[PDB]
Amino acid sequence: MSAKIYRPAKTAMQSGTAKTNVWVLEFDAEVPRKIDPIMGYTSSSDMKQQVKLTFETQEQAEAYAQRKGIEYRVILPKEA
Repeated sequence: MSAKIYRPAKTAMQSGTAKTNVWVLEFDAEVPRKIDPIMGYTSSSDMKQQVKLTFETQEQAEAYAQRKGIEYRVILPKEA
């Protein structure tokens, strides 16, 4: 799974809490073999999903990925 650490021009403010360009961490979030008991056999369940976290530094976003085993690619900010 690949985790991307970046500072975009327009940042994930997350409920409008973030002030400056916060580092967003988007990753291949593994949703494994997990069918719904109501739906039974449901092919309508995509392999993985790309969810995201917000950290004040790159070092905190990569530290997550490393601790989880998620290999990561760093994308430098729009000001690097």
